[PDB]
Amino acid sequence: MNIFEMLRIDEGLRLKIYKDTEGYYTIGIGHLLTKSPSLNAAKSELDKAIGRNTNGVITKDEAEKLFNQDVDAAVRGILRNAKLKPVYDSLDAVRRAAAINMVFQMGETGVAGFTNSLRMLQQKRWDEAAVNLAKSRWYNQTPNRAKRVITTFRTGTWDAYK
Ligand SMILES: [Cl-]
Ligand SMILES: [Cl-]
Ligand SMILES: [Kr]
Ligand SMILES: [Kr]
Ligand SMILES: [Kr]
Repeated sequence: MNIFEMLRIDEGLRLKIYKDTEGYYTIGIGHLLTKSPSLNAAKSELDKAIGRNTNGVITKDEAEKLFNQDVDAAVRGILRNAKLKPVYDSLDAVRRAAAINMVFQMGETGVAGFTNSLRMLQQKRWDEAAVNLAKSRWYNQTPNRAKRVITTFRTGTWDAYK
């Protein structure tokens, strides 16, 4: 297991524009296109991201290309964020994949808002952090995915994905 395989399980792969769990236009492996309710706007952003007139449809390869860019951006976002970097650097490799997952889902900002949990993770208080992490809109809205990520921080193993 690794970060790619992990997010590929949590996000799925769809070659035509679809709405995600929040009703926003997305494509591929969880690539958010726009929060706008306009399909045309979505189609606009997709073409711009791909570099061709796609007509709302992309290939497997193109999806994978966006995904790689998205994972890279997520990592870079963490490393550049002053509240996140220290936590991430204190973690082992598995737990770091959990942190990248959360960032890919909710954005750096979002994650940077879990103050209390960030601190517990940094102190290595796993059980305590897992309980605090569950007290969130994130967990109530996508509970099965949240449970998988939380178990990953809790145990430091890939069992929830096995
Ligand atoms: Cl892009
Ligand atoms: Cl879920
Ligand atoms: Kr983090
Ligand atoms: Kr995190
Ligand atoms: Kr977090």
